[PDB]
Amino acid sequence: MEMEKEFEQIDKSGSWAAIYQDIRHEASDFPSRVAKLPKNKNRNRYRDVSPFDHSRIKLHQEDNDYINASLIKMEEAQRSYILTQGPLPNTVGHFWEMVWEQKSRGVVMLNRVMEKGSLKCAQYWPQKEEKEMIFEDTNLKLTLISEDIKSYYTVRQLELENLTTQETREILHFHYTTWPDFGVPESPASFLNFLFKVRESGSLSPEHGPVVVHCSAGIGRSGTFCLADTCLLLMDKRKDPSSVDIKKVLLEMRKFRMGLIQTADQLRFSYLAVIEGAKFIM
Ligand SMILES: N#Cc1ccccc1O
Repeated sequence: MEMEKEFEQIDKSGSWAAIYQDIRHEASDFPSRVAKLPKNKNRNRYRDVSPFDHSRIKLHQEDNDYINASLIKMEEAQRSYILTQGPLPNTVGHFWEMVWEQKSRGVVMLNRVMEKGSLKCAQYWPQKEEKEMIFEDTNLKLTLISEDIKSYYTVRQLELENLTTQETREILHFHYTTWPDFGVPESPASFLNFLFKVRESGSLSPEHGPVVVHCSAGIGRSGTFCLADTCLLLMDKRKDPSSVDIKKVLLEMRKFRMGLIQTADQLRFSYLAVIEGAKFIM
């Protein structure tokens, strides 16, 4: 079925919490023993969101190598993502240790710091060129280089060094800042437009490590961007274009990290995105 015609029967037919619920239950439920250790209890932002043991990104340190993050491998498409939670006041050093270690080129941030009146993460990047940040624990220095503020998003170029060692990698931060507090945007053109910006950066490509992607829990909004991204990929590459099924793809991503796409408002939005992006894919 050509998604567009089933977007119709579904929206015509009044049923998303219908299909959302069908996705939920059929999803995978793996083990996450590392994340519940007592010793790791402050490192988690939420009680119900943790990384599965099998797909977790492991920090290369003698002490504690736990971070609440997960590696998402989409095989056919040939894309891997690092999904995660918004860093916490105390896990900011671990956040940047894992960008260093996995060799990523990009962080894609889909929320703001204070959303709905609360803090959804620590402000983990420098606000000024002149006042750099040092993560004494992980022995890393971070410095803002340049910074472009647009209407719908903000782009930043930063430098990550190993204090301990003298290596410098440049990092690009794509920040989505105009996602309303409640729901999902009324059009997907802005979202598609930011995605593409990220695709142009080198930030999602094979000669690099996987991009780190995050919101406040790392599941809802992050699941959306990724899902759109992987799907456009597949239509792009197949001999067979409406032979791309969002749901089966979503369920595959879901093999790696729990609860991606938190609401039915966001599934549906997912489908729009995708369809609208599949007119360029010309
Ligand atoms: N890409 C991709 C993908 C989606 C669903 C099932 C298997 C795959 O390799």
